[PDB]
Amino acid sequence: MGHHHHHHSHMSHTQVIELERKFSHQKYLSAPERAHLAKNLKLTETQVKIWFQNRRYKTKRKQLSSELG
Repeated sequence: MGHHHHHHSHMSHTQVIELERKFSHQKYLSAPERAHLAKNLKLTETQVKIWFQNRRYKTKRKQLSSELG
């Protein structure tokens, strides 16, 4: 068993705006918020979780150095 289909989804520019509208209000999605945003954009919980992971990995975090993925 495992992930039947998995990669970095080539999502649409307007669809990424909706992801950033969700991100702007809350940086972390739980299973309800993630599935809700998924079905609204016809995405999967996986694809949405990969996106919110990457944006928090690409944003300026307080470490030894600025984490810009």
